[PDB]
Amino acid sequence: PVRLCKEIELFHFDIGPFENMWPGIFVYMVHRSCGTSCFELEKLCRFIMSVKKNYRRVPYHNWKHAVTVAHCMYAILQNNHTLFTDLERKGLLIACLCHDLDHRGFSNSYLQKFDHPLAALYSTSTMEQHHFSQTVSILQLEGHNIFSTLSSSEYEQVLEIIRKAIIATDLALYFGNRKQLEEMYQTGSLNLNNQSHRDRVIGLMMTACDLCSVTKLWPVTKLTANDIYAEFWAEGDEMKKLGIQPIPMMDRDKKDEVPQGQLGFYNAVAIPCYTTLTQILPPTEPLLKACRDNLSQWEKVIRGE
Ligand SMILES: COc1cc(C)c2nc3[nH]nc(C)c3c(N3CCNCC3)c2c1
Ligand SMILES: [Mg+2]
Ligand SMILES: [Zn+2]
Repeated sequence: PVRLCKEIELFHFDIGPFENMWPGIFVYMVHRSCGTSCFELEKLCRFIMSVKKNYRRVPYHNWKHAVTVAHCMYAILQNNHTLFTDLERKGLLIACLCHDLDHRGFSNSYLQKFDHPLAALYSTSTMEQHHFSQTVSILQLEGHNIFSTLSSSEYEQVLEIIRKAIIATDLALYFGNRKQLEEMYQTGSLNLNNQSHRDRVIGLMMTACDLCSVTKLWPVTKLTANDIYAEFWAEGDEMKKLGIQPIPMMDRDKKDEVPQGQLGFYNAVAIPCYTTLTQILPPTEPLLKACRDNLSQWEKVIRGE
């Protein structure tokens, strides 16, 4: 539709009301960002449908989250087009769509605490290493290799861009990454032609995209909070059955602590993320402004309004 082609370019865009159109919205974004002759359309369409099939029916880490994260990346890339190569633009849009593949609704700490087989196989960034392994398995299916036309060198480079992008969605790594970028920016040392600086900037873009549900209009942001919390409470219920007391955010008997938990998450994680992203990429400012608006809505809930 002509109506949506205009709205897809904006940062605040909510995909929510167009479920049947999500596969077509992704194809359109790859076409406008990387060109209409980037991939073979038959191969791309099979890949998108196999990716959709490998997202589980969980309240938050599902097919909708994947398309939401991919659309945020598209809007960042469209507002900063010439800072990235054709291989990076295609690698990053794919990485976002595949970033939480086969998520079972449990965090890394639960899998490490209860010594699940995935934790023995992957000791750090447990789920993110699993998300990358699932992406490679889907690429290796008959008629799913979207990167068939690349040279063997370019195939290895794009898989390495994707691997680093998926691993960077581990929030535990974000804190140290953001502190380095903030230092590099203030001292005037940041340089995008330095490959180590480039990977860190890409990592922060991935965090900004993964947390973008805090940058939508208030009625949408508050309905997404219900879905994150239904996942956290289900994990906390399992910890209770196994004789371990869960942290407050994962405890369904401590809902009163949520508005204050959100205020702390916005001040310590979300606001610094979008602040540093705007300093490095000024056109991303609308994400920071939307985040400040939802912070001020959480301030209003705490004060009783
Ligand atoms: C782990 O501790 C927390 C604690 C709080 C209070 C959170 N509040 C949030 N609001 N919106 C989002 C999104 C979100 C969080 N997530 C960050 C990315 N990983 C999924 C969960 C949060 C994560
Ligand atoms: Mg993830
Ligand atoms: Zn995610």
